Amino acid sequence: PQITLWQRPLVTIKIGGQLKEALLDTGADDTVLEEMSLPGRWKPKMIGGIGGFIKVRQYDQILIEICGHKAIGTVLVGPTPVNIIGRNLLTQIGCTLNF
Amino acid sequence: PQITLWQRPLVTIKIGGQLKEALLDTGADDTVLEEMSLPGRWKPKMIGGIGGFIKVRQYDQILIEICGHKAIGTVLVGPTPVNIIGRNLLTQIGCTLNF
Ligand SMILES: C[C@H]1CC[C@@H](O)[C@H]1NC(=O)[C@H](Cc1ccccc1)C[C@H](O)CN1CCN(C(=O)c2cnc(N3CCN(C)CC3)c(Cl)n2)C[C@H]1C(=O)NC(C)(C)C
Repeated sequence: PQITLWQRPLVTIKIGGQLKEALLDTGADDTVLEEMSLPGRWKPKMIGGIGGFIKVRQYDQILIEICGHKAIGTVLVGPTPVNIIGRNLLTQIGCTLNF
Repeated sequence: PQITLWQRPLVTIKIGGQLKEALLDTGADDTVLEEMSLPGRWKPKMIGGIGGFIKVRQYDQILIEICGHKAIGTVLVGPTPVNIIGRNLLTQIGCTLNF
């Protein structure tokens, strides 16, 4: 689909049997999601941006269905204000920026 | 042009006769530039990122050329990791997400 930027580009993603809404973020290297339990073991990690850094848990090789498109990748779980889909997963669904 | 997200979507912007590197950020509602001198007065604004809120200086009606596309809009100046081009300026140059 062709998403415009008049409003925030939120899409419905499905992960772990839960349907969540997330932002398609081209400025985000990683994919950060709000606190939830994911199977598998995790690795502690610090990610930052404007406002500073936050501690998250890095779960590898998780499956996320972004608007029907399946994607596999690293997912960081932590105290983020909004679920964000980064470049790692955006590339897998063939997302591009045009202008 | 079409931009894939395998790498960071950095473009060259021209602001105040100076060239700068900037990130095409669809997850950014606003355009936040690094510390520089801009013309006119400024108003205060609180913007929240991943690590929290910060204070920035709001300058209105600033000319900024993004990849040869001129845009006149609101630019915020404050403590940011990199120059960020947000939805406010992306909509002006006609930027969309496709997939
Ligand atoms: C624009 C602001 C105004 C108000 C909101 O609209 C707001 N938007 C945002 O802040 C959104 C989130 C949001 C959305 C809605 C509501 C609230 C928040 C995130 C933003 O789109 C992207 N953001 C760009 C700058 N940036 C970097 O350049 C960067 C890159 N690399 C670094 N590193 C670490 C490793 N090193 C090796 C090399 C340097 C460091 Cl420290 N920093 C951090 C990055 C970010 O946050 N990435 C994630 C993985 C943490 C998500």
